[PDB]
Amino acid sequence: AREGGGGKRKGKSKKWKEILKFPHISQCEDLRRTIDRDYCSLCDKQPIGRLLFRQFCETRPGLECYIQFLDSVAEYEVTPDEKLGEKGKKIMTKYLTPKSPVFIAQVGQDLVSQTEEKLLQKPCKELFSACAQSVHEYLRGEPFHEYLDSMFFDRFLQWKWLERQPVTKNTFRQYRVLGKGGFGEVCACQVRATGKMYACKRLEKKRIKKRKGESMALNEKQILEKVNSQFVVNLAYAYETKDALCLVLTIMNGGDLKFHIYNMGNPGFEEERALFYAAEILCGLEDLHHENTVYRDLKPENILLDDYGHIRISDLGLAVKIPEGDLIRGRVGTVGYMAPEVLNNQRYGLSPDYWGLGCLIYEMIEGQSPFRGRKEKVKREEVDRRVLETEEVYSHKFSEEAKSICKMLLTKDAKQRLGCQEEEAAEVKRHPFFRNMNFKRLEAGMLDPPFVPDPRAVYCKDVLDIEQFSTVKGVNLDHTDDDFYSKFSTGSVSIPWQNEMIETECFKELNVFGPNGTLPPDLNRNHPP
Ligand SMILES: Nc1ncnc2c1ncn2[C@@H]1O[C@H](COP(=O)(O)OP(=O)(O)NP(=O)(O)O)[C@@H](O)[C@H]1O
Ligand SMILES: [Mg+2]
Repeated sequence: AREGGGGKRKGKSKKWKEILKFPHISQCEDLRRTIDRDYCSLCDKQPIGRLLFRQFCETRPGLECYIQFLDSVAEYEVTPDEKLGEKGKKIMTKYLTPKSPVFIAQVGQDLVSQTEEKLLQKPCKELFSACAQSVHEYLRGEPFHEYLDSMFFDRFLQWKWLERQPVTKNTFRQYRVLGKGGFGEVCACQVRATGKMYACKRLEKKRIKKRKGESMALNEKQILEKVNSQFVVNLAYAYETKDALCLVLTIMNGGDLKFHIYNMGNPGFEEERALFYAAEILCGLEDLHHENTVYRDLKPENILLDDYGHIRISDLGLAVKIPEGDLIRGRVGTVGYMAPEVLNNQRYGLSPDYWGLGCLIYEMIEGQSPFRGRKEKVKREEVDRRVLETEEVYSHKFSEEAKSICKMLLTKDAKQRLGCQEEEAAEVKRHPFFRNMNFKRLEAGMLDPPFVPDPRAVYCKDVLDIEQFSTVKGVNLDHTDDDFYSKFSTGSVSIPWQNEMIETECFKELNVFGPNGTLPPDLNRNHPP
């Protein structure tokens, strides 16, 4: 039911209900046979799967109490710190006390006792996390298996059938160019059936080939697909055209952070703004780091605003998923934004991203990078020398807390850097610079940005072809490029496609069952087409 524009001038297709018409259930047999029946994926991570599992649970008063609990815990997490004691006590009384009618017995009383004791002490936002996990361990059992046998999972297969339909020349319509650079250009585009607006990043095949950017283009695609964060650009579709590869991404047309820092004419902006952006960037980093993925490229150009003034981390090409327990090596990044441990070509973890966060907070407030001026003629090896050998200084533009968090993130030794300890991001979140920020509310979108941007408008009369075309492969004995094109163009990406259906209310309007006897014709096995 959520929507905002990329400037969506046309709405859904008048024929959208035909385009998105469910297959008869008899056409889902191959899906039924091949689908991995994995509770976490099917009933939680996949948005439509989560919705249909909950619809199933609400038909059973005995399962519905578990869903209510999980929803209460969600409410608890965003409760103001001072009121957690009351909200927690209410949850305890309602769900975790056998006297109550909505009592949930499958949370072990040893877990309840643990929770009751933590609740006596200083309550924290994560108080109920162990209980919640216990609930899912129950639900992934018999309730899940009942779900798989219900009309709600049948309906899930129908949605999955739709999801996996190919991207074609008719899937999108094209709007104006948003920007140009890198391997290509970015233009606005819209899914015809749903009306949802996206950015289409068009990578020219000839430019990828010349610069040998195949592995990086593929890497960006694969990390984008696996990260689902409100603070990282999402990938909804990946496909091929004759001359290009297309990444269909979250449209972020509010302008990049480099533009906004230097648009002022008095570079740098108010601490309240920098605070908000830094908080969202941190959440984005935590989401990547949860996948043990190090970004490595933080800099203002790679942070984009949307029309609401929220931000996302963009440009994942240099990101790397680190194998668990390992460290990685490579000297990559932008000059002036590379951490000392990167410059020194040491083995490193997630730590460079905290250095990057310090660079960003510093630049947002000062209006200049810590180690270089924006108008300066300086060799890269000198910029590198400054980063290694000199300390940054702080003008009157910095509050004590801003100076402090910048110094702690710009700690040259990674071992002592803020955020790089046991606590990881938690240490950064509790810094005085952020003392007034409730990060759970921020994550949940409950905090309004202090600044709303003018939507970006570029003049470009070039409109490049983004119509899907599957090129004939293997024309040459060397088919390495073709292999790459095939690997890249996997079509729709599950979680964003499902969110697109939900946000545009295609799900709400299309997802309907029979009146009382409650089997609709598309689920009725006695009448195949
Ligand atoms: N999701 C998006 N929504 C809107 N505009 C975007 C989006 N992604 C990128 N852009 C803009 O499109 C332009 C090109 O971006 P990009 O393809 O990353 O090349 P670049 O930033 O100019 N150079 P590079 O350093 O290689 O990333 C820039 O102005 C971006 O801000
Ligand atoms: Mg870029």
